[PDB]
Amino acid sequence: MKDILRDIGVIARALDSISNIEFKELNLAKGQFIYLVRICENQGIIQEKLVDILKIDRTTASRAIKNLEKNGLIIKKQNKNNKKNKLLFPTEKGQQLYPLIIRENEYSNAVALKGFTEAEINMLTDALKKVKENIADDWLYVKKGNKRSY
Amino acid sequence: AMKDILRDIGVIARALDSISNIEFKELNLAKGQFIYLVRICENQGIIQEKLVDILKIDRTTASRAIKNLEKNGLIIKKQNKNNKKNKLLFPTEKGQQLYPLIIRENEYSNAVALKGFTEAEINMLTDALKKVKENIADDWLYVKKGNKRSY
Repeated sequence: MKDILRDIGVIARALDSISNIEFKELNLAKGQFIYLVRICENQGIIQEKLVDILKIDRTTASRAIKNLEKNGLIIKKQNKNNKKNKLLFPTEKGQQLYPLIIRENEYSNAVALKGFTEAEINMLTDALKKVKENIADDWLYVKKGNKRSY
Repeated sequence: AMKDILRDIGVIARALDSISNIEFKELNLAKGQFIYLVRICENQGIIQEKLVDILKIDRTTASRAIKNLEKNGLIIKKQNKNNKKNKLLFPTEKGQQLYPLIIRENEYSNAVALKGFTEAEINMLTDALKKVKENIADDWLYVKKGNKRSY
């Protein structure tokens, strides 16, 4: 069976490398830009929900979040319903930088799709949505500590 | 504004790495290290600079992973008669014996990723992703050298 997993991994790493270089002077490198984007779009989100959105590990997310906090791009607010799980908000500075991250992503997205007809783009997006769903279930299964048969 | 494929690619990639890290946790192949051992097994004697270009990762990250694989006896650095400053990367015997497990686990997740797809639907996707990889590869190179994109 044909493999997509290696190409997906390379594309994703290449995109993050490029973003990290382009945000290097703005305290948004080392992959931090991904967190700020989701936090701007989901103001007040708790960290465990963010982690589930991103499908990343807790320790990696924690490192990135505290660094964004240190650099004044996000702030943690009191959660009256659960003291342990603080609410994540962007700061004013974080919101002012958000459109730059989106623009940079849009530019890379246009580069990635160079030479595609509109017809090719639409099946690629729906197929990726399908791929995402197939693996999300196994991600959740395995994250809960259950073991796969492989 | 055309439709975005980048967010989904990123989430798919992170989800796959997370599953792999969990399934290799007891074998010193987590923290993304499995990615390196695979390419070193498949390209014996490769230098780190070339491995970085295959993976499209940064030097610091790759350096850390390779050092940890060397610490855990999965790869070994050999002297390079052509440039002593860049050592040759080989798998150890142990690294080689674990290689097929990484492939099997990756193959399984690939099969899951492609579930529910018609055969025809799989062929279109493979070619499209190759096209995307090539497009992005050029920009990565351009930017890694210090050149500035116009965005």
